[PDB]
Amino acid sequence: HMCLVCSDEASGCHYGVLTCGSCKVFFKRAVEGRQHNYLCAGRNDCIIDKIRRKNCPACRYRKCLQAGMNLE
Amino acid sequence: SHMCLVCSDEASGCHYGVLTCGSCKVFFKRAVEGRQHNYLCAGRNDCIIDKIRRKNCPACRYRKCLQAGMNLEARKTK
DNA sequence: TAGAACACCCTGTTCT
DNA sequence: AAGAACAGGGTGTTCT
Ligand SMILES: [Zn+2]
Ligand SMILES: [Zn+2]
Ligand SMILES: [Zn+2]
Ligand SMILES: [Zn+2]
Repeated sequence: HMCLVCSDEASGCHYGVLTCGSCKVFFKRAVEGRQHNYLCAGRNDCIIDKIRRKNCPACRYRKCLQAGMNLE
Repeated sequence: SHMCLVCSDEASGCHYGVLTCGSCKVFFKRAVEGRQHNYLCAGRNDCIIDKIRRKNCPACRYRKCLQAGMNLEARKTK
């Protein structure tokens, strides 16, 4: 019942991982564009939780990958 | 000189009392009008706020606006 | 479940 | 200088 990426409430397995809906669509958008232009403003370790996941796409997106998320 | 004191992009004038670029000018007005907006840093409250990163952390960008002295009444303060 | 799309929000520029 | 508002993007939900 918990997103592996942002620890929000998960809506099932998306792209191989238990994630919420916001993290599902975020991951899709990133891998298809787009992630090449992401740059963390901290230290590549931002907190990704429900309230702060919007802040750093670079860390969000790295969390996605590390959690296993994958297209096929 | 000619650089924004909040983000270091090219400053365009002295806005709300401080040399800043246009994007920080309207960021700051939008932050202090209405609110609470609210902004939280996902880092350690010391994010790098520059042209390429200032969108990532409105919390640190707003703190840098305040720390530089921005204030609405800077005009009517003569 | 994967993807479309809408509504809403944030940003930075123009303002004929 | 200050402020409105347009255009462009991002987010997250609903819908299919
Ligand atoms: Zn999530
Ligand atoms: Zn980060
Ligand atoms: Zn600036
Ligand atoms: Zn920050």
